Amino acid sequence: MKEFYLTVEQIGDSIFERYIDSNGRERTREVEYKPSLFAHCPESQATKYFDIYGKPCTRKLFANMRDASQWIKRMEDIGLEALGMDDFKLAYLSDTYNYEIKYDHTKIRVANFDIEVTSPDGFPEPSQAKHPIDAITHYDSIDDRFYVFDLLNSPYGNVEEWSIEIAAKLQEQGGDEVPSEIIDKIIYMPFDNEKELLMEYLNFWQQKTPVILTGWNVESFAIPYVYNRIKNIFGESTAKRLSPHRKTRVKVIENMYGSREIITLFGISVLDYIDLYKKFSFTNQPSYSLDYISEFELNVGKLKYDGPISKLRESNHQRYISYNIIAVYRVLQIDAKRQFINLSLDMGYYAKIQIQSVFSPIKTWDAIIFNSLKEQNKVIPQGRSHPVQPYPGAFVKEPIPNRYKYVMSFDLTSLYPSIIRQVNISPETIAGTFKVAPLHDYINAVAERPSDVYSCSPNGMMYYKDRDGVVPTEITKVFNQRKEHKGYMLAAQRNGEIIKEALHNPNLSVDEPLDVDYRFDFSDEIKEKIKKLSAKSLNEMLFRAQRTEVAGMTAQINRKALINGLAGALGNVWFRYYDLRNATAITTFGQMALQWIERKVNEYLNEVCGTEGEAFVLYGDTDSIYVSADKIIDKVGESKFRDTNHWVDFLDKFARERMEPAIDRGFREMCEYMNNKQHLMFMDREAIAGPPLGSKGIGGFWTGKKRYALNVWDMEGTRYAEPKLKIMGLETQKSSTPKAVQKALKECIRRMLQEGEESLQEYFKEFEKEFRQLNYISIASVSSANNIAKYDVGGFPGPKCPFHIRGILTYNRAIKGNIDAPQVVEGEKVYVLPLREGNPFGDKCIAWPSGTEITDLIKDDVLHWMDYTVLLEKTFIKPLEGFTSAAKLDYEKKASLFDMFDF
DNA sequence: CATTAAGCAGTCCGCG
DNA sequence: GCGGACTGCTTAA
Ligand SMILES: Nc1ccn([C@H]2C[C@H](O)[C@@H](COP(=O)(O)OP(=O)(O)OP(=O)(O)O)O2)c(=O)n1
Ligand SMILES: [Ca+2]
Ligand SMILES: [Ca+2]
Ligand SMILES: [Ca+2]
Ligand SMILES: [Ca+2]
Ligand SMILES: [Ca+2]
Repeated sequence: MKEFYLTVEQIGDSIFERYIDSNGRERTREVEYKPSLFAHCPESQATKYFDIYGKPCTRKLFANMRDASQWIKRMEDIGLEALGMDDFKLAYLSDTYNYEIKYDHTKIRVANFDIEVTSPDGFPEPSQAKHPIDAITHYDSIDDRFYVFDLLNSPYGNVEEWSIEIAAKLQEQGGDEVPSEIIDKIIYMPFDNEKELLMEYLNFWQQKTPVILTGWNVESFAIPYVYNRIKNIFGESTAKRLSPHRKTRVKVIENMYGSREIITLFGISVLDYIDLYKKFSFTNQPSYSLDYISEFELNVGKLKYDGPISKLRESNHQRYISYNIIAVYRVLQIDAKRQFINLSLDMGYYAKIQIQSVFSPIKTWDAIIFNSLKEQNKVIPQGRSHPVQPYPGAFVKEPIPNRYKYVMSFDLTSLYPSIIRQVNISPETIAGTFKVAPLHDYINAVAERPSDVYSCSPNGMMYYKDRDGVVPTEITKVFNQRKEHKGYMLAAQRNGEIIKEALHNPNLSVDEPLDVDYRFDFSDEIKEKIKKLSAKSLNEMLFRAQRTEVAGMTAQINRKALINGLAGALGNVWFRYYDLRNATAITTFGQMALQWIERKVNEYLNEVCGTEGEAFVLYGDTDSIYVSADKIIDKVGESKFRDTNHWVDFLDKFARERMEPAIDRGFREMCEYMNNKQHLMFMDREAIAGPPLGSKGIGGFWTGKKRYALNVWDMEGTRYAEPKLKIMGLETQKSSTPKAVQKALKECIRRMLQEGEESLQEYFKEFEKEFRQLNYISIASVSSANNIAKYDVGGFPGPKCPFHIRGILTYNRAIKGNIDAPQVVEGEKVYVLPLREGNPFGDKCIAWPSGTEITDLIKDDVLHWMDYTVLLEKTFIKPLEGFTSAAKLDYEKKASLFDMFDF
């Protein structure tokens, strides 16, 4: 097999590398790496090295990495560019692995762990580590085993061994319900004292040294706690045994009333699953507790126990250990679904970076571009300092706030990367400039053609047409990868709807799920067999189709985020290829493209409808347009349609056969206008929206920019079994909105769009009447808690104190002196409730850590003093008023002359 | 070591 | 009692 790296570090003049050899064995080596950098030389000097602009360079080979670094400083002082890769471990990886890395994940040790620490005096701070570590569960991906380290004797209580037999039993029979499929994979190790537990854990660690280290909050809790605890008991150099190279770096962050730290373990790549989830999931959650995320991702119930966590070990050690084990398994279950570790490995090896560098689009692209240029013997430019400077982005049309009955949307494929490729935007492809006209002159095709020689953007930039740029070249590679996975995702999505259709008439038989590949559209023969399957088989097939869709989503959406990241990186001062000429060449082209095609679509539809001057395009944002299809439906006549699916089919055909070719013609003309390298402005129909035929539903509405709702029947070629609400920007979509309120507002919208005014009024009336019965957490608002200290004046609110921050200070005063009440952590999220006048908290609101029950001592008073009237008005009534006024609809029946009668 | 556009909630201030 | 300027937060893209 081909060799591949596991980890790489620079430590002084040494590169320390862990890797897999040609026999598939894990190895380590220390290399006194000899780096090269480059300097511009005169043309007369023959050389094989040229910078990206074609200027000759001389190679400077250094005896060590420090010498190379000192030379960079001298060059800076002289005032001359020092070219080449200055991150030497990236150069080392590039020299060592001068081919496309093919990696085998089964050879990569992936460790998932978590620890328990009993603390009778508040949160056990990792930097102090003053309490015993009383449980560790460490899953090893190579052994496929959960290694469980259990402390039986502690200053906080002596306990009996954990029972695997009780652990497996149902909770309803007094067991812990540890999942049956991991029971045989548990290796249990009790210890009489913490010192022997910790010594054994370190010996184990040496035997099974993580390459990838993950888990839930391991970077901020588990790692620094273990490191500091071991340091306190055995000394710092024993703690350094957690690094395979015995080197660590301690990072102390001052928070005025916090003071915590992160430990860098050299030779390990830490991928905290919380950070992976936040980067790759495209969610914004009201809480990041493992309970909440597991419930969201897996539909599993909360891990229930009686009393505080500080008393759980002494009162129920059995459950304490089982829950430590289950918590580790839950992360593995989330990853089996989301596949973020897989993604990280794919991206890291593709770029040739430390795996943890996948968090950084700048580092990722720097490496990709460096490796690409190095293949051609090209030399990369020195990174330079740049002042931060705002620049313009995308265009968003102001919509007329209204109901919109029939809507079809159209969207440009991968817009910014497509613009890069179409125009040929790269640092080395710049050909010059032209004199700009106002943007509207390009939009309306009245401005002089910029160039008949070069490829242009309406920002004034010209690019060569006849040569390749490294940015377009490398962005295309990832774009093509992305395209493949999105195809798999959409096929799985379509396959899912086929299964949902068939679940309407399940067969009464004993059968099995069909062994199929969900990444490809089912054949007719498969569809025939599906229509004869049982409900059991269908529901299992749907699970597999959806899991396939999620895997496709992870792979495609994050490759999209990477390539969009490159367009954005051009606008970040720390990017080696930072250049606002290129960053704005993209955004300005985008603005032109959207507004050009708005004009073209309006022109085309007036033409085919036999009219003039009517506005068909009602809205657009960045790369999408929304077309009112009312006149298209009316031109045929609504009574001609047999059912909803009939008009949906009609509009689908209209978009594909008539509109899309006109859109294509429009964009090909624009490409010619700008004299672009290649036409890549591909705008396809996205959504088809409207009310069910014969209903009083309004179909859709806009309240303003980035705020709308649509009743969608078909999305990007997926014909839904049941209509799906597409809601953007409205409170239903916001993590700050109370859970039960999101639910109620969504039903209000559903009724508006699908059923009409009277249906809405009936729901509103019910919700208002039952509002006070909802669980307090379900009706609490949520906010992030930043700069708490700034507004903290002796426990009371300082000037301009935000509402949520005021709530936190109220809470802090209420829990003062109580050592067991959970503290609000700076930067994390809080539930927020308004409080009625005269409450014993002495302020208008309270806030507490999100994803938790408010502490028992103050919970009673919160429930008693909650201001339901304020809560309903602020979170529910006021947003609903926005929706209904825009839609020209009432959520409550207006008084009228008819009120004089007895109906 | 490291993208912009834009809506809504809330504070402060003005307001015979 | 509301608007206008301004901060904070959180979306859409
Ligand atoms: N983080 C982001 C998100 C978006 N955009 C810009 C670039 C995108 O090309 C454009 C439109 O984003 P979309 O969500 O419409 O997705 P794309 O057009 O990129 O991809 P596709 O439509 O193929 O999914 O907005 C950006 O610069 N940075
Ligand atoms: Ca725990
Ligand atoms: Ca599309
Ligand atoms: Ca798009
Ligand atoms: Ca059937
Ligand atoms: Ca879009």
